[PDB]
Amino acid sequence: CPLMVKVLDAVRGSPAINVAVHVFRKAADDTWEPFASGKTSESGELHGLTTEEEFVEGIYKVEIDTKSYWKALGISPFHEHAEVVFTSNDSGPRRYTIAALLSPYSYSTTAVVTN
Amino acid sequence: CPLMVKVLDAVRGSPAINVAVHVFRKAADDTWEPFASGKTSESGELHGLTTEEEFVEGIYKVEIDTKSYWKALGISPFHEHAEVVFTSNDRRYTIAALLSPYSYSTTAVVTN
Amino acid sequence: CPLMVKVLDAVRGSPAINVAVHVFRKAADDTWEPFASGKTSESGELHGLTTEEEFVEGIYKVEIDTKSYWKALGISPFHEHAEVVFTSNDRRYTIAALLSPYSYSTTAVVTN
Amino acid sequence: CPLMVKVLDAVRGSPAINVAVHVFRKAADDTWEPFASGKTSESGELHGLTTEEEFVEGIYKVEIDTKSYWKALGISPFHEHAEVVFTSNDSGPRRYTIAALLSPYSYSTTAVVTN
Ligand SMILES: Cc1ccc(C(=O)c2cc(O)c(O)c([N+](=O)[O-])c2)cc1
Ligand SMILES: Cc1ccc(C(=O)c2cc(O)c(O)c([N+](=O)[O-])c2)cc1
Repeated sequence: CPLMVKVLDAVRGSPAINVAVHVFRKAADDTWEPFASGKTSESGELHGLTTEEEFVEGIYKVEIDTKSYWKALGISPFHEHAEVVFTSNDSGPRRYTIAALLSPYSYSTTAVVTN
Repeated sequence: CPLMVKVLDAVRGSPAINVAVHVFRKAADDTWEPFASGKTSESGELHGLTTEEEFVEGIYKVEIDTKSYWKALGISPFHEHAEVVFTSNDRRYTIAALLSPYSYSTTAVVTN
Repeated sequence: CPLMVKVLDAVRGSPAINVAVHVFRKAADDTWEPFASGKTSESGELHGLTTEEEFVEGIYKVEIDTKSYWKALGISPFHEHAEVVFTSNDRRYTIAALLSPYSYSTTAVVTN
Repeated sequence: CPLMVKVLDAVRGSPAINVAVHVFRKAADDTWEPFASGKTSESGELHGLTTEEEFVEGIYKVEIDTKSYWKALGISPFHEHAEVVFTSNDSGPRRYTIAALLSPYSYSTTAVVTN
């Protein structure tokens, strides 16, 4: 799989488990169409979202349902979600890890792109 | 102004100057309607986007054009932009973003 | 003042108020000598730690007492403190720290 | 191993490879004594620093030589290093991952503590 999503919890110091993740691809009509989704595992990781065959160059959106996660922990959050929007680029083989570190009023995201 | 946006550059250790910022508000038909826009100043700050009267309850999206920023510095970054989406239930909101080519962070400082 | 420290709370979305900050400078014998200290204000900012004349070239450590901050809020955090160690080769330095119980970030904004 | 260190590069979007990492334990004389060290792998990870037998409750410092890393990339950095100082706590089994995300003028660190 060319795309992994990993979510961590900065309040509890733990993987963020059972977080819903939705991936969209930008369509020619310039709207976001759903592509793949899942929930993070006990390790905070979400594997198997797509395939090398399916994950062609394009503009993608990864939406992480952070609000439902904090609501389940009883902590008032600021953001409705975390979005990561990026253009994929075939240039040799590549794997993308989208990692997000969550706090109730802050999040960070980084992309680790490896061969 | 109840909303201010501050953008910093974690590569240069400087304010991120002249960054385009667009604010949208979700309408009754669930579409994103344009609300306000501007550019960050020499201090990295964008003041005066809206007023207390205009900034009613609702769901807002702040879109920071980080890609154009990095490309102007010769860097091809990962993200198309940095988004912040939030509900206002009411206060002053500062939306701060810290930028690197393959990472960004955003935090909200909400004071009264 | 050439050095200002700003501390924010990523759980509450607020400035981190009354946080203790200690600054050290490395001496010729490679020991850390105390240089200045203070507490963050209601804005999360600590101004006036030093002066242009006192803040000479050298290696500095800013130690932010994040543990006492979280414990006062009922949280047992991971880190004993947040450190920033840097060389001044000269300018205004803003050292900003964003705090969560098991994570912190720090950035330097260096302007002229 | 109860302690892992992982370092990522936010400029290149990659693991931070060959970064030196030094671990110290606070001694009774209240000075930092070296305990373990190594360099990050191609995955940005440093495994095998210590053992469950050796890693007793105490105050630890993890020092990451970020300055040498940025100097090797030709990018002027702000920090001399990144330090993570923490007290370990036996409370059921525990593994600590200390993760650091590096930029030339900024770094973040988080602890992922799992069973
Ligand atoms: C934005 C951000 C900053 C730090 C982390 C972070 O702590 C982390 C931890 C891991 O175990 C790990 O494998 C990765 N990774 O490979 O992306 C990141 C995660 C996200
Ligand atoms: C996500 C993140 C992390 C760190 C910063 C940050 O470093 C920062 C720096 C400032 O000078 C400053 O005035 C503020 N602020 O007002 O909140 C934040 C900004 C954003």
